[PDB]
Order: sequence, then C-alpha cells, then structure tokens
Amino acid sequence: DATRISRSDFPADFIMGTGSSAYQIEGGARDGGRGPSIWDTFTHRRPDMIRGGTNGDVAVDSYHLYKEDVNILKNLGLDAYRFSISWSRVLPGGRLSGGVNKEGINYYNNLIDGLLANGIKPFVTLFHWDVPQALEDEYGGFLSPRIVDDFCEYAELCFWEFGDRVKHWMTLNQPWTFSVHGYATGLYAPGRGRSTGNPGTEPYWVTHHLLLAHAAAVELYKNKFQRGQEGQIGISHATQWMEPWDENSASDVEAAARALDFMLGWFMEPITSGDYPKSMKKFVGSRLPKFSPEQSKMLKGSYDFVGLNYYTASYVTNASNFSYNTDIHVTYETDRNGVPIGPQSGSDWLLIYPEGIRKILVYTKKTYNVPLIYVTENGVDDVKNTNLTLSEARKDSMRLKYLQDHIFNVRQAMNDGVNVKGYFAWSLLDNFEWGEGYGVRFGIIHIDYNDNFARYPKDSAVWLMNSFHK
Ligand SMILES: OC[C@H]1O[C@@H](O)[C@H](O)[C@@H](O)[C@@H]1O
Repeated sequence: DATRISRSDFPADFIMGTGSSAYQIEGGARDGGRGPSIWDTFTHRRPDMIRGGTNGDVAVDSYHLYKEDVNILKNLGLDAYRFSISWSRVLPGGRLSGGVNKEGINYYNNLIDGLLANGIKPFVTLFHWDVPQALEDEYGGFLSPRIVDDFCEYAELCFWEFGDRVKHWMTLNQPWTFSVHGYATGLYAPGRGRSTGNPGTEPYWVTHHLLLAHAAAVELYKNKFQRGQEGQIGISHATQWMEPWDENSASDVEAAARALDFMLGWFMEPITSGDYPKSMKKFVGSRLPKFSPEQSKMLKGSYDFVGLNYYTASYVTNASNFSYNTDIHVTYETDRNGVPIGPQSGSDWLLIYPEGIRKILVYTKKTYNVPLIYVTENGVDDVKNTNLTLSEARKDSMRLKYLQDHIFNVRQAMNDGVNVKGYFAWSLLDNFEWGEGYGVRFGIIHIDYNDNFARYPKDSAVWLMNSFHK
C-alpha cells in the first residue's frame, strides 16, 4: 500500500531531495554581472512564444531570496538539493576571454556554504539549456563543435571553485528536450526548425555536440579533479514510458522499442557502447553523424552514475520534407479503447501512470547495465486556478498521491534489482515553466506572485517532511 511509504522502507544511504534550474528560479538576470543566455533573448525578442508574454528577468527571485530557500530546505528535512549553475552568470561572455564574473562565483559559494551549514548535500548540474548568448551569436552555440572547448573551460572553472564542497556533478540535464524543442519543433530557445533551421539535420548535430561536450567534461573531471576532490560525475536524461498500443501486435512492440531508442537510446547508447542505436542509424541514415574512434573511446562509460527524469507514459503504434519527429515512424496514442493510459494532471500531455517509472528503471538497467541510478526529476503540476485563496490552493492532493505512487514504484524497481541511490522531486518551488510562463505550478512550495514571491509549503511538502525527514 502506497499511502504508508516512508523513509524506513528504504536503505539507510538512500538520498531524498528536490530540484530547480537556474533560469526557472534565479531572476537577477542582469544583476551581479550576469550576461544574457539564449533564454533571455528568446523570451525578450519573441514574447509571443511564451504564455502571457513573460520571462525570467525576476522569476521567483532566488538570486536575492536564496537564504529563504535554504531555510525552507532545512525545514523540509530532506538530504539533498539539486540545482544548476547559470553558465553566463559566472562567464558572461561564455568563454574565458569574455571575463570571469567573481560576483556570480560568490553567489554560488554562498548558496553552497548555506546548504552545507544546514546539512544539505548539493547536487549540481552544469547545464540546463541556458547557453550564453555570446557563444550562440559567435558560432551558433551547440550547432558548432567549438562549443566543446568552451563548455570544458566552463566546467573546469566550476570544479576549481566549488569541487572542494560539491561531490556530485551532472554535466547535462534533459538534453533531449533541448535538442528537440530547440531545433526540431522550435518551441523552446533558440526557436528554430520551422540559414533558418532544419528539423531534419540540426537536432542530430546539437545532440552530437551535447554528447561530445558531456564526454570531454567527464574526461576533464576524471583526469584532473577526481583524485584531489573525490567527487562523482554523471548526467540526467529525459524519459517517457513507451507502451505497445496492442500488447500482441509485434509491430507495436517494435514501435515502442524504437520510440525508446529515439528518446533515451539516442543519449544512452553513445555512453554505453560508443555508438548511436541500430534503429536510428537505419531510419536516419546518412543524416546521423558518426563518432571518430577517439570520440567513441571517450564516450564509452563516461559517467559514475546516471539520473533519470520521469513524468508520463504513452501507447505507441507504427506510422503509415525530413524531420526528427517523422524519423521515429511511430504514432502516439493516449487510450486503449476509450480508456486513457492514466488521468490528466493540470497539463494535457501529462498522464498519470506510476507503473511507468518502475518499467523505465528496469528497462534502463536491463538495456544499458547502469550500475548506479538516481531519479533526478519526477513530479506533476497543479490544475491552473487563479480563483483559489492560499488555504485552498495549497491542498495539493493530486501531487501528494502522485508522489506516493511514484515513490512506491521506485521501491518496487529496487526489489526488481535496480540499484537506485536516490530520488529528487521536481520541483522545490513553483517557477517559470518555459513556454508555459507562470501559469503551470510544479512546486511542493507555493509561490505568491502577487506578493513578492512569498513562499508557503503545500500539503505535499509537509508530507515529504513527515515521511522522509532525515
Ligand atoms: O514544464 C515542463 C518541464 O518543466 C521544467 O520544470 C522541467 O525542467 C522539465 O523537466 C519539465 O518537463
């Protein structure tokens, strides 16, 4: 029974936590010496692409209110906090020659020491989509292999400044989403793919450079820092459970494995065997870049742990100029005979399917033999409703059930043999949700946008504190 799940159902070294990313919570977008990221430019030049026309200039002001966030985290009682560094805050011009911003280094040091003073372990992600505009404008950012060397200079600065206290690093978070919505759909920054963009080629280049940036930073960590600092490094991937529309149709079973291949396998195979998956080579063909053997040798095994982010699931079937989307040759279905795979959250794409996380975890251990996994993101958004007062708004029983069910399933997956070392809910605070602006709330902590981003715990935060304190 999922309602009685609690810390005592887990081993002693199991880590519970919560998460954010820099651009979604910080604001201070032009404070403290920070330069612009591609998100700054996208939300300012193209406000029509954002619900409400809003941006993250102020967001929820964790740049100034970080002492409050630390205080909330202390009261919450969980082991860990996962956040990311804004690249253009510490390197406003992206590369070392653009100046090193000491004030942005001071921010991250104050945040890290306040977390440590309170017994909270920092898990830090280097990159969460906020490419410095200078690097975008100079040579097209992740479209160019120049990005690998710049990204390494940046990773080295972080290890040097923070590596004495941060022992858990992630190079990238959800690079899938960056690649696809940035370059295939054009819904996210830099907003291309519908030169002006090409959804047939650009996503594949971007992903290819993301993986090389990741591998070069891991080798840098491993050869130059790991012995003096004794930390660990990994990466976090987007996942969505892919279920055969018809359990029996072997054509359907194959469409599902291919959907997995194009989402997860696209990233996971290169760091496992040095190459892209077979299905992708077959359906993408000559548009899919190749690794030199030095690159392959660098990629293979380039991690100490992997993190997975899981929200939802879907049914897959077979499909009947070029585009990443059409290359998959699958169609997505939500119902089996008028019965949805699960109920909607406040977002129509997000269907609640807890068994999804147990399956995605077992699949990953099986298909890739990952020794050590964390669930680095999992969570759900409130029904949109500006008519509720805070007493009502904070009663977030859907989220509370969602968390219980998934955490339960995570337990199950460990009984199935998956070695899962921790779980981070997503996210700590209501914050800026990219295309969806401020309208979609994912936080265990409520934010009052009418009154200086005043923070208040929802029921789920109370529950997490009570069942998982330590
Ligand atoms: O808005 C949906 C997205 O929101 C962000 O908060 C997270 O970074 C993503 O993982 C999530 O898919």
